[PDB]
Amino acid sequence: KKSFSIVIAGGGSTFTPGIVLMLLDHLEEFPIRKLKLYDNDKERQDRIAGACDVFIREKAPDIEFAATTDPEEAFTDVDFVMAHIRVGKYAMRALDEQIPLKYGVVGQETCGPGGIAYGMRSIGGVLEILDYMEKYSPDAWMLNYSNPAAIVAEATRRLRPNSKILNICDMPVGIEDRMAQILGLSSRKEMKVRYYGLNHFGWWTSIQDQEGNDLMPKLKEHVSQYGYIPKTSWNDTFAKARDVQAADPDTLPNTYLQYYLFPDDMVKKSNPNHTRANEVMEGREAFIFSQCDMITREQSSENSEIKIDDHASYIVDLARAIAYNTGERMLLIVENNGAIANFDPTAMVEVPCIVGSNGPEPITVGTIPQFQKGLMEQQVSVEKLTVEAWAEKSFQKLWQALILSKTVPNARVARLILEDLVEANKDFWPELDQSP
Ligand SMILES: NC(=O)c1ccc[n+]([C@@H]2O[C@H](COP(=O)([O-])OP(=O)(O)OC[C@H]3O[C@@H](n4cnc5c(N)ncnc54)[C@H](O)[C@@H]3O)[C@@H](O)[C@H]2O)c1
Ligand SMILES: O=P(O)(O)OC[C@H]1O[C@@H](O)[C@H](O)[C@@H](O)[C@@H]1O
Ligand SMILES: [Mn+2]
Repeated sequence: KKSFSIVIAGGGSTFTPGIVLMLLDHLEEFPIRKLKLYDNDKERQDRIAGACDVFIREKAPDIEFAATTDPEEAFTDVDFVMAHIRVGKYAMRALDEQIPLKYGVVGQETCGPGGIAYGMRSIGGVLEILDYMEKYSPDAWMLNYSNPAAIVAEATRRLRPNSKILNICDMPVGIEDRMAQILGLSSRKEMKVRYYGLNHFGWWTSIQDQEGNDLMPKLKEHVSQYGYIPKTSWNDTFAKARDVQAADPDTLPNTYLQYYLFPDDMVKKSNPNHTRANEVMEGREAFIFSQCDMITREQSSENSEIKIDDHASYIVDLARAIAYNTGERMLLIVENNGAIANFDPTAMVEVPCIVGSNGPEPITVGTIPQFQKGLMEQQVSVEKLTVEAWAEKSFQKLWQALILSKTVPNARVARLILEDLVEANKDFWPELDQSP
């Protein structure tokens, strides 16, 4: 029409019902002919697929829908792969959080030792799906929000350098939404921003409206008193941005920087017996990964309780920009190679890009200050050592990765944490030499 064929890898997730829903709302600006679900376990996806099946029939029945665990069925004749796989699922996420916490160290999905562990699990999963895409639809793009994006992006850069995969993250979008609310704008798309960093590790340097008016002084005065909370708890993520932002008053921070600049505050935010993976399993998981069972039985929308995930509109914005060559400016994770002049050219950086049908065209950042440089060189080193550990099957390189982390207080605690993660992750990591 032109209409696009899409496969969601990680169909038995609890995000997918929310995004099929969002994909249906965005059908005018991004039309679909085929939507397939891919997962390795049939019975999780089937039960998700039954509710998606109902949605598709209500709003756009002429879309071909199928759920499958067979790679060839899934990845043949698609234009885009939307990947949100979680190797090890929430059970491993729980351990990623809890193991470090036992030692007084930040326990978090993508930051600190929990992030490194998840990274080690994820690399293999993402490479698997990417190879299926290249084997069955060589010209499709993979839009990967499968975390932790910084480590996975470094893996693909090294191990699959020519592949059409874009690693992406919704945090900046979420923060920009709150910025737009603070400024009285109808939408974040009314702002034109400059930004640099690593994934979950960056700064806005310039924010203006379409006319070129500077919005930054207004945002800074607000954020320096309230964080990213619109006018209407010191350690809540968005409130806490106020403390992070004072480290560098000329910019505005990614909220994830709290885990690095105030690690010991964050250690005590999580219940060590009942972490965020447990708050997600009660809140969502069994909530929707079996209100889908009702929607399948009924075979209707109920005035349904599963909300439209309007936060995942950014994945559709990206697919659109590639499909119709819109040239929209978006923050993506790409190989630096000069975008940040005075930073490792081989690093994956999160920077504004003009997105078109050939992929992103990164915009130059120029020279960055010493504060951000130092922080980013340390952190990228953690991510690069983690990928080296994975590719070389090296225990030593992984230990070095933990030693380097700003969240880890010393090399002995680094080793203790590593020995515990090795044990917890035996089914999901490659076997490491020297000497687990
Ligand atoms: N980068 C971002 O901005 C961002 C934002 C939100 C969520 N996420 C990521 O989205 C993913 C999904 O999150 P969720 O909360 O819905 O988790 P989830 O466990 O509900 O979804 C994961 C699904 O992936 C499937 N899966 C796991 N390993 C697989 C494999 N090897 N092959 C095929 N399928 C596999 C699992 O069966 C599960 O159904 C996670 O990686 C999460 O970190 C990323
Ligand atoms: O704890 P959750 O509800 O799973 O949130 C975790 C998610 O937060 C988002 O804002 C980040 O951009 C994702 O990278 C992350 O995976
Ligand atoms: Mn993210």
